[PDB]
Amino acid sequence: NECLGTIGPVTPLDASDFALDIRMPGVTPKESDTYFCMSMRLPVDEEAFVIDFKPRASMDTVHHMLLFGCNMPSSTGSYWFCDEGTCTDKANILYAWARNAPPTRLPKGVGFRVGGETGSKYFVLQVHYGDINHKDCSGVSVHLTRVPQPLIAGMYLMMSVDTVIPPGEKVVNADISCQYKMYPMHVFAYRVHTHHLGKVVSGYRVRNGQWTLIGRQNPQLPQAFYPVEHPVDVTFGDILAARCVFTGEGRTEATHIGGTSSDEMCNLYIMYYMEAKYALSFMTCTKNVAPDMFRTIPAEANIPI
Ligand SMILES: [Cu+2]
Ligand SMILES: [Cu+2]
Ligand SMILES: [Cu+2]
Repeated sequence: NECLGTIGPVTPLDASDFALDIRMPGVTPKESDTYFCMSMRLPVDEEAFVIDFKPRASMDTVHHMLLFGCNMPSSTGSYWFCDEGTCTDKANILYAWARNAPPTRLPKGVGFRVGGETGSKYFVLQVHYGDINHKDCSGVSVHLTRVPQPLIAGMYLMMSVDTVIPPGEKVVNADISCQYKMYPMHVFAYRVHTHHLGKVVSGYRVRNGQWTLIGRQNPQLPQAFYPVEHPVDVTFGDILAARCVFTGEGRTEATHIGGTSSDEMCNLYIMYYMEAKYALSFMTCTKNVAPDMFRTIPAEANIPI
């Protein structure tokens, strides 16, 4: 989308709502596959709710975009190569826009809580320029409101930390599992993330030994937030389990979890909503509490998609 210029990034939408445009400050990538980041402090200190996102992407060059909420962006600059990092503190993903997989809207009545005393103070935008003098102001327009939402969006991130993929190894599974101990959450979307060695990624809710699919996807396909086939509640006592299937074929050395292309990642982002009075905005699982449970994981978790 065009650079904003004189009107600025804040557009009043009504007395209690406004649109905040988070855009690259006229950048001009010089290499293929460049990742740029920029941040914006929220204009209001009090709590607000993010209830909608509208992509403003230059269809030709922009491969994908991600928007995070955090309190300490990696750089205080105008923009930077994200290899410097997205946030120093924990970055809370709010939205993903991938070129060949249009995003799905948030369910009405659902909003992410930001600002205030405990919410994110900054938005951090990451734009991935794939195919490239002209300045690009691609980004996202966020719809914010002061009106408390009845349902609060949050994120349950399942991620491996210890995976080691031996060179040439045929199959390597990275399993993650935690017991859920909060009020109930309803999963409505999910996103998988792996680098080049990932074949398939699947997440499940396990209740009384029974496995319910949350999402299963080939991480090589656009890493968008895809809608869940059917809303899945997860309640106190349930166990969340995820498995990423990797291969070492093609590598001459071992691959471990890390930030570079030569490293791997096994991440499953589970986006959910919770009743406002019970809601917590984020949870993470980097452990594998029920290792043997995977002896009963659906076969689909190992068959590519
Ligand atoms: Cu991309
Ligand atoms: Cu339900
Ligand atoms: Cu990664």
